[PDB]
Amino acid sequence: SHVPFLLIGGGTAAFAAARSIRARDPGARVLIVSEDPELPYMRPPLSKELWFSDDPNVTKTLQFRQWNGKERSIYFQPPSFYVSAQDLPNIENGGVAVLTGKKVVHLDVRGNMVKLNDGSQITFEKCLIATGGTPRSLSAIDRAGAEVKSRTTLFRKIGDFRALEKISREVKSITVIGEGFLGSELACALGRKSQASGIEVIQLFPEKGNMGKILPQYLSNWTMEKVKREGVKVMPNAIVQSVGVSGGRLLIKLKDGRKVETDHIVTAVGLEPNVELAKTGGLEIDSDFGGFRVNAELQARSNIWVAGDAACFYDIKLGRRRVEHHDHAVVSGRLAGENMTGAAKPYWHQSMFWSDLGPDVGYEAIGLVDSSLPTVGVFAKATAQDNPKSATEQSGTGIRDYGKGVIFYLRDKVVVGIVLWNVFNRMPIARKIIKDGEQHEDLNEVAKLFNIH
Ligand SMILES: Cc1cc2nc3c(=O)[nH]c(=O)nc-3n(C[C@H](O)[C@H](O)[C@H](O)COP(=O)(O)OP(=O)(O)OC[C@H]3O[C@@H](n4cnc5c(N)ncnc54)[C@H](O)[C@@H]3O)c2cc1C
Repeated sequence: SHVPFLLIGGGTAAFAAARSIRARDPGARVLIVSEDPELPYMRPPLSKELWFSDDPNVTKTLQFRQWNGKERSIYFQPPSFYVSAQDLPNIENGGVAVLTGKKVVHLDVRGNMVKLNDGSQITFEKCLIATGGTPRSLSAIDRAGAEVKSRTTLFRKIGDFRALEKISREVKSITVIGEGFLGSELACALGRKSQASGIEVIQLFPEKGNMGKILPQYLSNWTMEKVKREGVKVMPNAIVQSVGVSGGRLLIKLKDGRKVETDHIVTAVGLEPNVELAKTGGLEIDSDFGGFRVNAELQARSNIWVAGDAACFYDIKLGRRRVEHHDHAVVSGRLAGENMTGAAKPYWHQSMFWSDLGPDVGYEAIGLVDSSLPTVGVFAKATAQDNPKSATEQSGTGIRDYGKGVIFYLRDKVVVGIVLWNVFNRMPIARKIIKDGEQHEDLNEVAKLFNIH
């Protein structure tokens, strides 16, 4: 068979593309192809809102409670929206179908055709690659035995949540490895769970403080203290020597002489993009940043675009980049869909990131953020509406004595990245400040733009 629009991967970016195509051309035939057996679902609530629900059948519905009491589904759309695969070419002025449980194992660029794992062959006219990425495993655990790995989770797709949620009510001690935002989002999840279950939740990492690769020492620490406060044993400066089983329990040997005894391990340590198809089709990978190299219009070659986590693209303001955001998967995927219908537009939009550690703490981020860069923070006492619960009350979604502040990351006294600590709805102002990029003289005056005095 054949289809005029072929989206590889069933992701957040892959969906955003199909919506944007069918908006510009209301009769288009679109076929997503998913390795995953499940239909397009957003990822963020897997580590946050789905733990803070009181329905014990949430595991089955996947209907979450936002911080404002509202309900929502993890699935982007119901299965009524989508049409069937077999009847897509035939159904007249038809919609958008998806082919679950099938992996695209070869790309023939000059043939405008792909092969699937089962031997199938689909030709196409326009094609998107939106494969996302594979979770990294810890080199300590790679070396360890077979018995050791059977108690080690990675976190990404739903099954990983269902797995760990069951494990949560079964054992006494669970250890989270990684200082990243996901690592911490998960620690605070088990933390609230621990207030009733009385289990042991440990977060350990080689870094000095929580999110210490991005946040400056003052806030990185404050956050370490805030995560502790939520019922967690935080262990900074932990370099894992070796891991093994002994006496029905895992034992983590640290390089600094300490030893940890626990029942289960979750590894939250970054993302390896799925550039597996780059060989067979002969497309270019970026050796620095990783992923598929594409231009400012997200194009790899004639008839092939790439978006989401998997896309190393060219921002003209900031330079060549690659980002693993949700907002990015959405906006990039949407643009790529416009270009597949001829719009030939550049990626002028600046993607944004957010995180929530309970409904009492929240971070917003845009641009180039890094602890290594020189940093200026401006802080002030937080008020009643400065928290993610109170902000969700207002719009109520998934982002369409100091308590709050702003952090400028800079290079030549001109701002190139921004982090916001419990300051909400002021993202459009941060976007303006990066795009403009002037020689700001007093960053105290710039902070007044985020209501910081
Ligand atoms: C727990 C969690 C929490 C997160 N929280 C936040 C947050 O708070 N804020 C934020 O901005 N971002 C967050 N993210 C990031 C966001 O979910 C990702 O950036 C988003 O999933 C990217 O969309 P994507 O389509 O590019 O990748 P994905 O959504 O991973 O989609 C890729 C899909 O394509 C499939 N695929 C891959 N290769 C093939 C192939 N060869 N053939 C067929 N199918 C294939 C994969 O199986 C996968 O299902 C979070 C992610 C996770 C996992």
